[PDB]
Amino acid sequence: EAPAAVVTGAAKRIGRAIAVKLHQTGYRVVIHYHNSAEAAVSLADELNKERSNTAVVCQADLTNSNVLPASCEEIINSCFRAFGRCDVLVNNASAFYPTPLVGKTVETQVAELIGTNAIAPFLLTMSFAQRQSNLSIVNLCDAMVDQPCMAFSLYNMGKHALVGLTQSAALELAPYGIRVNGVAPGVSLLPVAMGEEEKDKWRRKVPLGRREASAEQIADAVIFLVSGSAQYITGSIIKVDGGLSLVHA
Amino acid sequence: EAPAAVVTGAAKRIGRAIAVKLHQTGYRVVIHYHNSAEAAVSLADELNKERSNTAVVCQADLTNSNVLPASCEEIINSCFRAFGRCDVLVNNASAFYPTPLVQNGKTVETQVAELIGTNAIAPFLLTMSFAQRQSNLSIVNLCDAMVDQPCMAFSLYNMGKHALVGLTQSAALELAPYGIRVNGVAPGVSLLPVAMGEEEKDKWRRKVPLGRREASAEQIADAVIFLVSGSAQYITGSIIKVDGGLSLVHA
Amino acid sequence: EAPAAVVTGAAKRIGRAIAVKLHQTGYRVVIHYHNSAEAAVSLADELNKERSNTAVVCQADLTNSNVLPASCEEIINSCFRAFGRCDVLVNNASAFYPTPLVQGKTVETQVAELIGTNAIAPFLLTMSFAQRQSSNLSIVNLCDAMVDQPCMAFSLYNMGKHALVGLTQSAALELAPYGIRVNGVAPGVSLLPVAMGEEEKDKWRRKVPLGRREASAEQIADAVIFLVSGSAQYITGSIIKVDGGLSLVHA
Amino acid sequence: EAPAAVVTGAAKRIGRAIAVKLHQTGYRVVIHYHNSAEAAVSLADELNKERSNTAVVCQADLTNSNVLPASCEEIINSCFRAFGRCDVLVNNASAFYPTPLVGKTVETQVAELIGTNAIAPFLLTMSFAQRQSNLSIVNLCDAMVDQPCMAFSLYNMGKHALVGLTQSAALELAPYGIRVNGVAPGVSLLPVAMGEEEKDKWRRKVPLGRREASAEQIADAVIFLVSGSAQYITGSIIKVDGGLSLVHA
Ligand SMILES: NC(=O)c1ccc[n+]([C@@H]2O[C@H](COP(=O)([O-])OP(=O)(O)OC[C@H]3O[C@@H](n4cnc5c(N)ncnc54)[C@H](OP(=O)(O)O)[C@@H]3O)[C@@H](O)[C@H]2O)c1
Ligand SMILES: NC(=O)c1ccc[n+]([C@@H]2O[C@H](COP(=O)([O-])OP(=O)(O)OC[C@H]3O[C@@H](n4cnc5c(N)ncnc54)[C@H](OP(=O)(O)O)[C@@H]3O)[C@@H](O)[C@H]2O)c1
Ligand SMILES: NC(=O)c1ccc[n+]([C@@H]2O[C@H](COP(=O)([O-])OP(=O)(O)OC[C@H]3O[C@@H](n4cnc5c(N)ncnc54)[C@H](OP(=O)(O)O)[C@@H]3O)[C@@H](O)[C@H]2O)c1
Ligand SMILES: NC(=O)c1ccc[n+]([C@@H]2O[C@H](COP(=O)([O-])OP(=O)(O)OC[C@H]3O[C@@H](n4cnc5c(N)ncnc54)[C@H](OP(=O)(O)O)[C@@H]3O)[C@@H](O)[C@H]2O)c1
Ligand SMILES: Nc1nc(NC2CCCCC2)c2c(-c3ccccc3)c(-c3ccccc3)[nH]c2n1
Ligand SMILES: Nc1nc(NC2CCCCC2)c2c(-c3ccccc3)c(-c3ccccc3)[nH]c2n1
Ligand SMILES: Nc1nc(NC2CCCCC2)c2c(-c3ccccc3)c(-c3ccccc3)[nH]c2n1
Ligand SMILES: Nc1nc(NC2CCCCC2)c2c(-c3ccccc3)c(-c3ccccc3)[nH]c2n1
Repeated sequence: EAPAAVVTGAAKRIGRAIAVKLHQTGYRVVIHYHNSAEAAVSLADELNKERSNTAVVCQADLTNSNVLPASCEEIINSCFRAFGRCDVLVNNASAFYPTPLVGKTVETQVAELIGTNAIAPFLLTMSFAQRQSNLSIVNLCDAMVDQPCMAFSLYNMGKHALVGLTQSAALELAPYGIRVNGVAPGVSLLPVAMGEEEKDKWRRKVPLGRREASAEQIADAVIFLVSGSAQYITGSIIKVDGGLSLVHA
Repeated sequence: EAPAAVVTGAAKRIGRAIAVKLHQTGYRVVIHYHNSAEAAVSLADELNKERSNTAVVCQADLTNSNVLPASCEEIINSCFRAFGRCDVLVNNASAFYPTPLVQNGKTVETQVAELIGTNAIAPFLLTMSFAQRQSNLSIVNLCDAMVDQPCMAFSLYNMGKHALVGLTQSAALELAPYGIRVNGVAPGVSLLPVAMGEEEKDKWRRKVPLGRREASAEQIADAVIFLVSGSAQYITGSIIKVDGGLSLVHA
Repeated sequence: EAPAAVVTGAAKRIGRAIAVKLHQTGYRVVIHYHNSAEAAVSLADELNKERSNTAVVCQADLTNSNVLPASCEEIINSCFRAFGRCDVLVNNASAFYPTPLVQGKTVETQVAELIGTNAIAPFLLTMSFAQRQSSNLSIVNLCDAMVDQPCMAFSLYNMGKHALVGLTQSAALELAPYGIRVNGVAPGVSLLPVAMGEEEKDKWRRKVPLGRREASAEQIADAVIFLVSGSAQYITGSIIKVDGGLSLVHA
Repeated sequence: EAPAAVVTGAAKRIGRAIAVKLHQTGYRVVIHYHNSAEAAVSLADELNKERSNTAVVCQADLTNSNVLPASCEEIINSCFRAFGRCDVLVNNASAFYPTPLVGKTVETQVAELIGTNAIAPFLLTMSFAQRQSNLSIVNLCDAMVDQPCMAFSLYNMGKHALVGLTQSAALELAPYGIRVNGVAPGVSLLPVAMGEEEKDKWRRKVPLGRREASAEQIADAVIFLVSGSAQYITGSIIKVDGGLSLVHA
């Protein structure tokens, strides 16, 4: 019988490439999404057209709140409801915007940035583990985590927390046979609306090819980590950054 | 006059030693506390008996909530209110307890709010309030030397301390053009609870390469004192381990 | 036409597992060895029975000396001689033994072997690899997951492996414009000597979170195979731990 | 009795500042030098002017070779012979120049860069320990070790090995009460031997003050680490970089 995976933030971009590859490898998938309702439903349709009832959608805000634990438990439950099992979790959804130290309130920025990047991953991990052979979790981290963007303290705090979770949960879930790893993009899939000039400014920095990663290149590292070729790999974060994190100021 | 420091969770243990040492160095201090009211007031008295009008207490819960930013703003306000200035922030207060992934009384939302609020979000908000109000200005965050070899079942605590490393770096970078340095001190195992079982105390002490003992609270304070001093004026975004080699020891 | 790979120290154990997996993936292989002549020739024998004229052995000492650069150049030259090309270099050969700081081999010999095999030879093979150049060119270095929790009295071994991390990063950066990717694989504990004590092996096995066992040679090789493959086209300067969580475990 | 310190490469620049500051703190010093004979002697003269019989010189090449262990043993010996004890070792001497992967022979470059930055520190550490209060060793590391300068492979390899030594020796010498730590400068003391497009270029990247560190600021960290205020600190590397290592490309 086919394994099943939850991908958070799977409607668009990297999340979508990850769900597509997982599906192409034989997985059934829960396409989680927040606002991108048309993209998610149409993705699930494209995949079900390929193989009947191998995709379902699941909408949820992953901002930190009193209701997040229940929401995360329901995302995991949706995988069991659809597919009767949950073998892989990909924590991909992420809020990303600056939060300078000097019209959202700060407590909302905290809830979105720390919720999506760290707290929701933790809660989903808890539910994933509680509801349980090649089980694993892949967390989407950030290659530049130690050379942070200016004014992005909460985002960066969130991504650091996520490293912490990857390690802590690898240690704690190893006895249940659940591996926990990360993939750390550098710059990938620059926004379509971003001017090519500014796109080129990031591209120029990348040693390998002076270009951004494709979403599929990030997905490839995920597929490796969930494969049986990574059976002894846990607590590892693989950078897929074309050398960007190695470049000094 | 004399510079002023805020020390969070300053009523007892390591925070208290840092307050004591900053006060001996010539600082006026805000002793923040949450539950340890007696110990706090008793410390303020002792420090004011030593030099009058040089310590105050400030009570606040540093659990995450929608009012945490106001509470952090009021802490930095209480320093200006009492001393006219705020030169040093020490982010020391911290909740620490297990939060297993596979199953007190506490709800997980409470665990999240306490562990992530005290270790990460309040430091961030206090750092904002500190910078917004603004010499040798700096912030010191109490990190954890064991943050990449975490205690079993301490996920949220570890996520917190990892976040605090990220804040230390992000705020060092962002606040440098305001001449505010941001650094960390990372203890290994330090000041074991007097009430902890002797067998367990020994098990911790035996692990430490340098002297087979825990750090004193004073030893931790010494590194804080260095980082706020004029001998550390080019130092920002650095985290100094004060761990006797503990983090170096393999399984 | 099949790509070609050089594997250092490939007569046995992890190096052999890597050579075999590359060969099955379609590569022609140079099996480098130092003392294990019989094991190397035998491996090349097998692989040639599988596909003729797809393996050769190459003998070299990788101890540091004034001729080491020529020896490394001759290793790379030996791939071009046998196969007309050299696509992949795996730096796997390694001396490993204690070198205590306080007290047959002279310390000069210790430095030469430990720093030579683990770091300088990899640097010189990388130079010759780049100099002697469709393509998916890369280098994989066999690193060590426990590099920051070192074994007692293994200073020179640990310095070597740390230098290898530096090389991995430095070469990733510098050879990126040439299309040459440079990455690492960092085993924890893998392949215990058949005649290590039943107690000593079990002591190592029990430390490992994931399965309480050492990695197989195949498992290390799997990670090498990924990094050389087109599934890793954007990955350079990455070191993948393959350690079953061992590096995360505090003492 | 006054404690004694060996400082390698102490005739000029950061090494000289460390010797001065240690001497100012009450140490007797051995001033090691390789080529800067006039400056070394001038410094010893100046410190002995302050306090008689508190400074001596020792000459040695720290390039790797068959004679380097004996050379390192004699450096430590010069401290015992002059002063009757050796409480502090500062490994500061360092060769630094580009060694492109694609003049000196390569093997000479290896000997120099790996010898000064790693192997001499290791041998000096063995000699120091073998001859044994507040004993410690401070290794001058590099804050930019993970974002290395282009074409500086051997130098970066040497500095990485030095981190390794720092950690390994911290662990192994802890039972003898010998602490082992590091100080990692970012940019410090730009030569007048440097264009000012180039100097300005480096200065402009430093978040804290848009300037290099003074040699004295580097020395301040060494002083702290050797002091009684760092009694529990071992295996720690303190960056003194004005935040340079945190600045992304
Ligand atoms: N792109 C890069 O260069 C880069 C660099 C470093 C790290 N990464 C990491 O890689 C992952 C993929 O990157 P990306 O650029 O593809 O991500 P992205 O497009 O910024 O975000 C992915 C998705 O996250 C979901 N999301 C955002 N806020 C949410 C909320 N409050 N609740 C629930 N879901 C929410 C969104 O869903 P809806 O659209 O459905 O609302 C969004 O489509 C992220 O974890 C990112 O941080 C990416
Ligand atoms: N001790 C160690 O071995 C060790 C090891 C690694 C890291 N560290 C770090 O070093 C710092 C000091 O350690 P420690 O053992 O002295 O700390 P601790 O005794 O565990 O905590 C210090 C204080 O934090 C305050 N605090 C806790 N929860 C709070 C809340 N919700 N709101 C406001 N304040 C709260 C408490 O104040 P009241 O008592 O006033 O309620 C407590 O006295 C901590 O950041 C810790 O994480 C310590
Ligand atoms: N096994 C583990 O648990 C583990 C852990 C961490 C890292 N690693 C790394 O993984 C790699 C493979 O491990 P392993 O256990 O398979 O290694 P190994 O058995 O210790 O060594 C592999 C080969 O290195 C070659 N070698 C040794 N000294 C040499 C010299 N002076 N010149 C040339 N070649 C020399 C030897 O070749 P001959 O037999 O031909 O003389 C030896 O067979 C190493 O780089 C190791 O450091 C392994
Ligand atoms: N300056 C910076 O921005 C910076 C940045 C990162 C790290 N650091 C580190 O901090 C330390 C001090 O930096 P610096 O700029 O003061 O260093 P430096 O001037 O480049 O070198 C210090 C001394 O090293 C000695 N030396 C070089 N090659 C030697 C050899 N083969 N044998 C013996 N001694 C040799 C020289 O002594 P003679 O003059 O007597 O020949 C030289 O004066 C070094 O370890 C350096 O790598 C500095
Ligand atoms: N969730 C999330 N989304 C991101 N970008 C998305 C792009 C689609 C619109 C929502 C924001 C990034 C970017 C990004 C990605 C591209 C360019 C610059 C930064 C980065 C990113 C890139 C370089 C250095 C540090 C962070 N992280 C990220 N995380
Ligand atoms: N806020 C906080 N408090 C701590 N301890 C306090 C002790 C008094 C009651 C509140 C909890 C620790 C400890 C601790 C400190 C001593 C022993 C073991 C772990 C550690 C700690 C020690 C070794 C390895 C990892 C963490 N962190 C910590 N953070
Ligand atoms: N080149 C090389 N060879 C190794 N092992 C070989 C075994 C065959 C005879 C030469 C030495 C190791 C080991 C080893 C591997 C297994 C057990 C303990 C350490 C380790 C190793 C294992 C755990 C923690 C730190 C180092 N590295 C290594 N590097
Ligand atoms: N032994 C030594 N010497 C150095 N500089 C000295 C300068 C006097 C002539 C001998 C070489 C550096 C420099 C240096 C120092 C200043 C500017 C740029 C790099 C650096 C350095 C600076 C930035 C990033 C990485 C390294 N390391 C170093 N190590």
